Amino acid sequence: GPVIRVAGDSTAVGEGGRWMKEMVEAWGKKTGTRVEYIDSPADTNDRLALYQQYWAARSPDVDVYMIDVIWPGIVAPHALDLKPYLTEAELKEFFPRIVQNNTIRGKLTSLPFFTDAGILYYRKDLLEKYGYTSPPRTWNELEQMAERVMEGERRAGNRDFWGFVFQGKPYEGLTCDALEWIYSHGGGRIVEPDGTISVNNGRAALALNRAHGWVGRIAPQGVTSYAEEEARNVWQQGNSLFMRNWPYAYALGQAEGSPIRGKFGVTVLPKASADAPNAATLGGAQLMVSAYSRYPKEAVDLVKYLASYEVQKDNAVRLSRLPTRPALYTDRDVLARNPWFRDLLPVFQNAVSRPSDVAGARYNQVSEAIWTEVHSVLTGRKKGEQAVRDLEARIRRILRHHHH
Ligand SMILES: OC[C@H]1O[C@H](O[C@H]2O[C@H](CO)[C@@H](O)[C@H](O)[C@H]2O)[C@H](O)[C@@H](O)[C@@H]1O
Repeated sequence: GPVIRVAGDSTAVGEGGRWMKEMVEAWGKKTGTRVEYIDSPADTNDRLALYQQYWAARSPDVDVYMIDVIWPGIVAPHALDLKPYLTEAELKEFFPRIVQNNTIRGKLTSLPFFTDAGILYYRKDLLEKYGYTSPPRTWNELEQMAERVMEGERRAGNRDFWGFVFQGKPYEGLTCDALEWIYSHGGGRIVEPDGTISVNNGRAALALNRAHGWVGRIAPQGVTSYAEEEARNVWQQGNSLFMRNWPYAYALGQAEGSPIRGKFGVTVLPKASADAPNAATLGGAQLMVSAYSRYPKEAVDLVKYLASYEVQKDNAVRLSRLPTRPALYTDRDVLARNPWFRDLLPVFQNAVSRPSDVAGARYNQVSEAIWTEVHSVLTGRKKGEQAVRDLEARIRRILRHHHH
C-alpha cells in the first residue's frame, strides 16, 4: 500500500520530533497504513531551506510537512488546498485568526496544529530567596532582579549562574525575540500590517540598545549563539534566574530528573513601561499536504488526525504545547496539568505577529535582514540607532515593488 512520509518538527528540539514520529506511527497503526518520518534541523529557517529543495524538485518523497506560522505566503504553491476537505463546522473548531493566517488567496494551505507565544520563565525559589514577591513587570525590574540574584549566586559559588537567557543567535528565533523587545518598548511591529516600515524610531533603537546591555552582563556572552535549546539547557540545569522561551520548555523543566522541577513559573514578558503593549511573538505550526503527494486522500486523513482534539490534547498534556482548538483550553485535564494555559490565554490571544502577512513570499528575506541587524547590536558592532536606520533601508529594498 502507499507509504505516507512526513517531515515536521525536529528531534533536536525538545520532544517534538520524537512525539511527532510517535503520533504518525499511531495513525499508521490505527489505519493500517505504512508511514515514515523524515527528521529536520533544529532551526525553522534551516528547515525552510531543506523543504524548499523538495518543493523545487516537485518531489513526491514527502507527503505531509509541518509548516511554521510565518510560511503560508511562501509555501502556498506547494500546498494542496484543504478547503474542499473540511466542513465549515470542522474549520470553526480552530481559532479563526490561525485559519485566516493559513489561508492565502482563498487556498487553505494547512490546518492549525499548535500555536506558540514568547513567555517569561522565572525561578520562584530564587525570587523568594532574594526578597522578591512577583516576577518583573518592566525590563528595568528584570535587570535589577537579575543583577542582585546573580551577585548572590556567584558569591555562593555557582560560576555557571546567569540572570537571563534568550535566543540571540542570528536566525529566525532572534527575529522573534527582537519583535518582543521592540514592540514592548512602544517601537512598533518592524513592518506594520499596512506596509509601513516603522522600525527607524527611537523606541526600537532603545529596545535594541537595552538588549545589547544584557550581553556578557546579565546574559552570557555566548547568548549571541543561542537558539531555543541552548537557552533552555542553561535554564534547565538551574543556571538562569530568567529565560525567554516558548511553552514547550515548561513540561521539559517539570520532568523527573530536571534540576528545576517545581522551582519555576511563567508570566508575560516584561515591557518598558505600564502603557507599552505586552509583547509575546506569535509562533506555531500548521500541517500541509504536499501539492506533490501521490496520496492526497491518505495524507489529508493523517493531517486531520494530527490536528484532532485528542492528538492536540496529548501535545498539551505531555509537551505543554498550545492547542489551536479553543475547546481544549477548557478541558479539565489540559488545565490540571498546565494551569498557566488559563492564566496566559489572553497573552496568547494578543500575541504579536511577525510581518509574514505583509511580506508574504519575501518574508524570509525580510527576517534575515532583521536578525542580522539586530545581531549587530547584540555584538556591540552597531548602536541601535544605526541598526534601525540600516534595517529600514534594507527592508525598503527587499519590499520595493511588493504589494499585499
Ligand atoms: O515551541 C516549540 C517550537 O520551537 C521552535 O518554533 C518556535 O520558534 C521559531 C523560531 O525559532 C518560530 O519561527 C516558530 O513559530 C515557533 O513555534 C521550533 O522550530 C519548533 O520545532 C518547536 O516546536
